Amino acid sequence: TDPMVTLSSILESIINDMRDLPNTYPFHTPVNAKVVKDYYKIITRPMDLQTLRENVRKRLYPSREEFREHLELIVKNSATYNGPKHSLTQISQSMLDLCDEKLKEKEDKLARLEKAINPLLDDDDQVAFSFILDNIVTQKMMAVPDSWPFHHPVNKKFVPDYYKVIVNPMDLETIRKNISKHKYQSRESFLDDVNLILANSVKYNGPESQYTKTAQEIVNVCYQTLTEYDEHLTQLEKDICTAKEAAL
Ligand SMILES: C[C@@H]1COCCN1c1cc(C2(S(N)(=O)=O)CC2)nc(-c2ccnc3[nH]ccc23)n1
Repeated sequence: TDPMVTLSSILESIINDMRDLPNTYPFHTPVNAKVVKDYYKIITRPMDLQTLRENVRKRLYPSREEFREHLELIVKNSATYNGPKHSLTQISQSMLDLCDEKLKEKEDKLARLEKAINPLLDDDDQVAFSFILDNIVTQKMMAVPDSWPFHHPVNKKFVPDYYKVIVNPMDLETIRKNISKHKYQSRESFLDDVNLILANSVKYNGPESQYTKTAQEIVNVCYQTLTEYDEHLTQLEKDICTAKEAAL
């Protein structure tokens, strides 16, 4: 019994339960951008329950976390466009709350399916590797003075032209999310994402900007810390590759 199918049935059931909450209809289908004419000038990642359900049916979500991240976009988008206390945002939050209740009820089953879909989520070398990477991000990289521009995705509401310049955005929160999902099996992919932050700062702010000097320091402290842990990380990467091959 394909665990991806079972998982998808649980996620669809959660969508059914949130669709049934009061006043949720404005979130059942995509915003009509020909009626809400400025919507895409403000919102970068539109999401709604129908798109979410179709993605569940396409087997696009191998775990709770990718599903929840897309569901959370509904709330974040409403908070940005409608307002943090707007009634619509409260309604969307009520759906995220119901999702979290249901995920809590089924966490052991969901964990088992997730491990069967991707055995690396249960591999102690992958877990230790991701733990080290997360600590580099939170304890070294986010500690660079005035690194705040790079901690979270740019909000197009506050920097309206940002995404006309930066089409491949990256930030430390997204990296932490990638780490939490165990996206990185070695330092190469992690450094691809770290360096994208710096490349985007060069492109948007300029090579001589103070923003770019800060981003350069973020990248440099990443290299310095990876070098300090090189030998353990090398052991973890070798054993992760071996686990990955055995999962075949
Ligand atoms: C564009 C600059 C330089 O490159 C990197 C991004 N960085 C940012 C990033 C962010 C956010 S966010 N969630 O606010 O969008 C924190 C994640 N905000 C601003 C901002 C917002 C309003 N007024 C501003 N004046 C000067 C800057 C500024 N700038």
